[PDB]
Amino acid sequence: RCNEKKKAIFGEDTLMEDHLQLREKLSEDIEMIKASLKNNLVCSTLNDNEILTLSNYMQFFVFKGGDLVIKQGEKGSYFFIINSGKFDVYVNDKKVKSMGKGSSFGEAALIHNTQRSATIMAETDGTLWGVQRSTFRATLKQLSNRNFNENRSFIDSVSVFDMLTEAQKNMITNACVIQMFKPGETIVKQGDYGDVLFILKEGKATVFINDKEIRVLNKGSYFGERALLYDEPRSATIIAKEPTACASICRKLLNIVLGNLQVVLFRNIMTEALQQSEIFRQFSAEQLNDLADTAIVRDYPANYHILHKKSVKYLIVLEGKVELFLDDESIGILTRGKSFGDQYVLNQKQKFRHTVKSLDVCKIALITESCLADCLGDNNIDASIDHNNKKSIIKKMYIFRYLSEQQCNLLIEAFRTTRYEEGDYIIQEGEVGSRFYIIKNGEVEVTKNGKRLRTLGKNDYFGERALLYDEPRTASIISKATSVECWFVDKSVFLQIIQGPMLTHLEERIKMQDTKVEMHELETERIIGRGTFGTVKLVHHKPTQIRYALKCVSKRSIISLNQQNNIKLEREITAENDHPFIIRLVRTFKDSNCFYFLTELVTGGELYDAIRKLGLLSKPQAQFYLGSIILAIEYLHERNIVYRDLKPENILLDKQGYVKLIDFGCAKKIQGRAYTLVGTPHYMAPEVILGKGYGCTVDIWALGVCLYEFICGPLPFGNDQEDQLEIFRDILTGQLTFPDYVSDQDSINLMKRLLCRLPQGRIGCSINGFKDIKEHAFFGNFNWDKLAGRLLEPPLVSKGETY
Ligand SMILES: Cc1cn2c(-c3ccnc(NCC4CC4)n3)c(-c3ccc(F)c(NS(C)(=O)=O)c3)nc2cc1CN(C)C
Ligand SMILES: [Cl-]
Repeated sequence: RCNEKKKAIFGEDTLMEDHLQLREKLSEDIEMIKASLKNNLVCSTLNDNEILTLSNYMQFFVFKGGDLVIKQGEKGSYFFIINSGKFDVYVNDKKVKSMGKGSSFGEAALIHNTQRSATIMAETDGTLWGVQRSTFRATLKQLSNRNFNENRSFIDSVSVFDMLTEAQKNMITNACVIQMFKPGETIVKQGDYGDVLFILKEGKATVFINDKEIRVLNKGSYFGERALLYDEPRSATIIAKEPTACASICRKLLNIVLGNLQVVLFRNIMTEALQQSEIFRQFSAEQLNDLADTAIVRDYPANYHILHKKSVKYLIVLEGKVELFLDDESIGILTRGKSFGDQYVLNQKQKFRHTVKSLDVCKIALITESCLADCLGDNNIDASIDHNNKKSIIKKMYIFRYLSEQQCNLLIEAFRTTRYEEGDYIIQEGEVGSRFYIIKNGEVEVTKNGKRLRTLGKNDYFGERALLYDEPRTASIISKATSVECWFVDKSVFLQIIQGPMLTHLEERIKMQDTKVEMHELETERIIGRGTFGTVKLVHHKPTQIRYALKCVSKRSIISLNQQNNIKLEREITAENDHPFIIRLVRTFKDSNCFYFLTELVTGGELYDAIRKLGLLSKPQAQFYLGSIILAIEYLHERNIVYRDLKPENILLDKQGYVKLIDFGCAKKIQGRAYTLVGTPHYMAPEVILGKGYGCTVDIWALGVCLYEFICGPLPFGNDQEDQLEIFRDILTGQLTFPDYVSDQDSINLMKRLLCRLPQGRIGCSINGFKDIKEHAFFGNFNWDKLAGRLLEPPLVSKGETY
């Protein structure tokens, strides 16, 4: 007898298990299910290979007349196709319809669990085919996901795509079209100027040059690489032997998705080469791409003097080998991808002393003096490169990165230099500072109260708070090298450049970011929102008198829907968000009962307050708000975050009239494709609903909806409809129309292309990303640079604090 105690172990989906009975499906069972599924809202887009798979997961069921099938107001789950006899409906126990062999019912449950409207009943002893949501959605998920991964390996095995980046490969993976060929079908004909790459995923095919067999191709063989790059007649006539499955990529779709493939590939090769230099590693992706697009590419025979004693400043080896010489002394051999000329890039006036001589047959990219000048937009290469080095340093900082171009440049031009002896105090703990520093040469030691904190060196920076506040320095900065040089700018110069609204924004933000807050210091003025899941309170900080917003969320509500895993992930997103048009989290708080999120207080209303006051927005007003939302979404998409709930309800306005995005409940860091069905249904993208995979592109659909609301007034899909089902139907199949009072062709163009159902044809979803939206004619007169910088007068300045 051991004296330890051992504790004990522990709706509409229950009734169906009773009726199930395994049944080997006949030929004409599959053809009825093939015809019934093709009439379904979700499955009509699918092909015969996919619908047959959904057919095999269908289950046979057995009933007798007078039985229940599905109650009203229930948890929805099953969808049925009738196989024999007849059934009948009841709406509030009031019979409506009769359904024999062929008819389907309960489709709404496949999309999402909604309350059942009616109740189907059995007239006679009749049977049903059926399937659950969980199974249906997972079948769609794994079919489309395996297709994606299969097509991606095809991309990875074709040599012509080897130099595409990861992101470029995933984008063209979605452009793959699967094409079926019967025995004896010719895939390509000799002499045809084709523009399509093919691969054998499964099967075999025979190669005929001049009507003579050459070989047979097996699952893994591909052909047509050169048809994606050049207009060429096909070398052979390939013909299918057995029933064979080919993954294909057309050039036209590749040019839509990716642009010119040569241009994209060369940019990658050159960008990798240029980034081996410390100089070009601080150039922008646009600048490096411009050097790639404009570089001179030559082929040289062996033993050729490529350079000796023109205006060439940089030289990259694409193929082969060259040998570098200073006068008569070999100094090195450059292989594939290596390069030379740092010295001459930096000093454009310096005489070219070296000579480069080819060792074998080679291909070389040369960057001339004028190639650089064009790239930089300036004949002063030395000054521009230096100007750009400084620019890339400060654009990594919040304070300077959203300033206009002109402001950023003026500021850089105003930088001045000073030198320091080792052991000199550049900054003294306690003194009221007035300067911002960037390290040019050497190193420095950060210290507080004697104890050393860290070391900084070339291109690090310190002291930026002195631009915004008159306050004591919290650390000393001591020189830890012989002759440290710093660039610096005075507060007085900063204040001549930065105008009022942006300064206010920065003043208020860095303060409240950095001041520490414990829960017990918080008085609470009032409630300012109660969205079921949580409660939001305007709160006061006793010591500083800074106001905040505390959002309180009960662990009852969090645990209730199995969101243990999800509230952790939301915290990670919310904490990292550092953008002017996205809400800034300060910190979080734990508890026994409720979680807490402390954020800046936004004191200028909701976006809906603005569009009720303004009505239908003019071009400049819609530009401002959609433009502002675009910048926040772009920001998130660059962090691989998809927002998933874009709608005016989730957009506040600050006291200066600029937007703040809130509510990251539906947001997630994308890891390949997503499938979870999440969002507000009026704003949800077709591809979310169809369950075959989506990414960040869904937020660009929502942009389309938003713009439509702004210009047209009502929503474009399901404006009247309360029924979730009929909203999704209008989204998937409904006609997009525009009222007669919408008079701007460019607005309509943009709205149609944002609301394009298939992501590959959607504006902003190509390789260029948001650039295509930003450069759309709708935005033709709109200054994106002044938007981020708070140099635009917004549509509606909030007079007083409204709640
Ligand atoms: C009106 C409203 C405000 N918030 C906030 C919120 C956030 C900051 N300031 C303010 N001040 C009120 C101004 C007039 C809008 N509210 C917040 C909010 C506060 C703190 C938070 F941590 C969050 N969560 S998060 C970081 O995902 O945006 C959200 N939530 C709401 C909800 C609603 C209700 N609905 C319009 C959606
Ligand atoms: Cl100072």
